[PDB]
Amino acid sequence: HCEEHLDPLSIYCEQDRTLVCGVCASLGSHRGHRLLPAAEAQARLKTQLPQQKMQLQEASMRKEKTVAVLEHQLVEVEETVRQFRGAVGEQLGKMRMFLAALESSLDREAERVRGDAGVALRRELSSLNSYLEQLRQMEKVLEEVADKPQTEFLMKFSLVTSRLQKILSESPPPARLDIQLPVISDDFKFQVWKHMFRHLMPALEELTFDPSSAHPSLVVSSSGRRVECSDQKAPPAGEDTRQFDKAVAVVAQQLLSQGEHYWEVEVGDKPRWALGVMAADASRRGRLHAVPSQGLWLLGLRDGKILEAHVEAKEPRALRTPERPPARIGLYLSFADGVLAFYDASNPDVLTPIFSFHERLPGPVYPIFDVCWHDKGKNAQPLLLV
Amino acid sequence: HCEEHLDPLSIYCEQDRTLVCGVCASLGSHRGHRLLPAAEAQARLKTQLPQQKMQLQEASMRKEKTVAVLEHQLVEVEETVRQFRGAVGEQLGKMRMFLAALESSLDREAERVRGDAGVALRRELSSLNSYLEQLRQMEKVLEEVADKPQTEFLMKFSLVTSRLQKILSESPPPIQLPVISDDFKFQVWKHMFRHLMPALEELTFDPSSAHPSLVVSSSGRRVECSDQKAPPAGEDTRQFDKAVAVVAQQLLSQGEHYWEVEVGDKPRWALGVMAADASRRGRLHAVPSQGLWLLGLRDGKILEAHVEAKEPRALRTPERPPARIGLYLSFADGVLAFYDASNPDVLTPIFSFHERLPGPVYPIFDVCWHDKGKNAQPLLLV
Ligand SMILES: [Zn+2]
Ligand SMILES: [Zn+2]
Ligand SMILES: [Zn+2]
Ligand SMILES: [Zn+2]
Ligand SMILES: [Zn+2]
Repeated sequence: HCEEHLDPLSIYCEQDRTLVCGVCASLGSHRGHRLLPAAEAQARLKTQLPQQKMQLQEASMRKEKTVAVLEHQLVEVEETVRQFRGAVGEQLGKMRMFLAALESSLDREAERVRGDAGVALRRELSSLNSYLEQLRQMEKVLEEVADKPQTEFLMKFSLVTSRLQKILSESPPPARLDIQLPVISDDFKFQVWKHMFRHLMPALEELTFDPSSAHPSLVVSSSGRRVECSDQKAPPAGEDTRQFDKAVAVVAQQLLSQGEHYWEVEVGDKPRWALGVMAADASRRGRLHAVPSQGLWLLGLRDGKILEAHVEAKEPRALRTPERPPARIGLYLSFADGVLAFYDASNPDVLTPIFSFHERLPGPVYPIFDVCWHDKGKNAQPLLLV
Repeated sequence: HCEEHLDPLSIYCEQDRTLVCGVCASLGSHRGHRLLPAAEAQARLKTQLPQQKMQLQEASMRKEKTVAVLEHQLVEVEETVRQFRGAVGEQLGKMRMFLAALESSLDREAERVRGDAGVALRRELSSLNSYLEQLRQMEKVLEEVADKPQTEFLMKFSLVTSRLQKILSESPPPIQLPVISDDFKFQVWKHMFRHLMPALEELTFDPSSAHPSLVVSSSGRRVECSDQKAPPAGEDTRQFDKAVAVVAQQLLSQGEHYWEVEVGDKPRWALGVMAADASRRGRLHAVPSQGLWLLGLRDGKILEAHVEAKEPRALRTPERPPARIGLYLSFADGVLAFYDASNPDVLTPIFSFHERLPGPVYPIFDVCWHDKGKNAQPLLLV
């Protein structure tokens, strides 16, 4: 039963793992190998069965886990696609709503203009028709008087002449048309675009000044929305980390952590001030270095006209100063993009860029406002939360 | 017939303008006034009738003409309101069309990404399912072999082991959707500014007016200065002779227009508008008082506006030299604006004239000197 020697298979070669006969084991294929008979070789081979079963179970577990992960990824892909579609739809419907609102406002303005113009034209028509009726009556009276007897003519002619002179001196005023219809020019699209930039911003963040953190020389009135520096020399402050001691400034009660936020601060005619954000974990006392490495993103105006951005450098970076110092500053903060942008909000229709931070913000931060020293009275202008 | 003296009325008082009798004129009401007879007074009073009639006719004519004009305006009020509504609708429908197109494009991109990701993940799932099917078949083969006769066991165990080792050693080796952030609105806005412009005005260079040293190819949309010596030009006032430049065949007169010129890697060039009545030959002074509104780039990086002054006004030079310049011209507001059209997504402002332009003007392009060959880059109308 050797298939080559007609001898029954009775010897198992360990290193070849094949049944052979006695001739093959004595001389030939497996004469110098490690050879055993059935029993012990079979035992040694079945000893390896638990290892194979454990490896197979491990491989099956790994493959099933990978399949489950891929199915979870397919589900998350579907959810992500739906979320992206909905988010794009909402963000574009914002601008669509703005454009529809502008069109509606212009349409109601046109309705009012039509009504007023019609009323005014009807008034002028009534006035001129009454005046022309008076003219017609006077002309017919004159024509009838001109064909009267001598005495009646010479008695009524002067009365008729006086009446005619009176009605000719009582001419109706001109009463200019005044067609108050807003005419559109070619720049209408650009103006709408520049206003749409303002409508793109989020709602005005309702902030209130925190007196428990403000400098002792500052005072907060107008329901916590008007902070101003006092002209009194203040004693040194306490050992509180969250209260300013040398730099006269104040942070808001609200801490921003996530999303986008926008807020406007009115400085008016204040010659020296600063606005921005401060890290919540950074100490607020002592001499402060307005650098992002110390948790301070600030834009300042000094000497009444010099506008500086407090970027990470030895000295603040000078910026292109406008004709007049901006009277209202808008601040936009985006955590998802880590951007703090300062805009000139003096024009209610258009916001113009001042400076923007593009550095990765750790967060969360506090809105901080540095109302500087009153400087013997010429810096008593307050800071107002719009 | 005095009604007070029974004497007929025959004396007219000039300062009282009333007929009286002789008694009234001799003693009483009108004894010291200026008095005339009755018939002469009637003649003198009827002399004044034509003046009164003419004044009445003039006043009536004036008032009736004003009434007719006001009636026409009353009729036309509705037309004026309709015109304003339609103009506003068109100006806003521009942005509405842009937003609809952008939303459709984003939706198609998202659908394509979703389809590709689903196909790839299903392919990987099918591959792993086939691998697990192979594992199951091998496991069942092993379980069936483990209960075989002793000879069959000793002759198939090692083949099964080798196959299992092979299939275990040959295991298979194994987010790209753009999510929108808060700056998505601002990016859409900055892209919308470009679509706010009207259609690209199809202009073609005029060879009959260009300098003889220039050559116009690509169906009249690519003008370039050749490095070959050209013959002198003719004595035509509308053809450039010293300043190597070219104007377009089309003259803009009314409305708003926008056109883009590709300069590419050209170091020195100029673009703008020229008055149709200003002479084009000889040394030219690029000043608005002479019908020339030009923006130039020299030395590869210096950007200058040719405003009315002794020297051109230097402008903030960008990081890189602009590769495409867009020109917008509006007659209703008299504005010529130059924008950097290098980025197809966003246009950045360069300079804009806000002076009232008389018009009409020609789009003029100054492709500067060849400069011994290093200025042979062409100018292409996009
Ligand atoms: Zn044998
Ligand atoms: Zn052997
Ligand atoms: Zn608005
Ligand atoms: Zn009398
Ligand atoms: Zn008298």
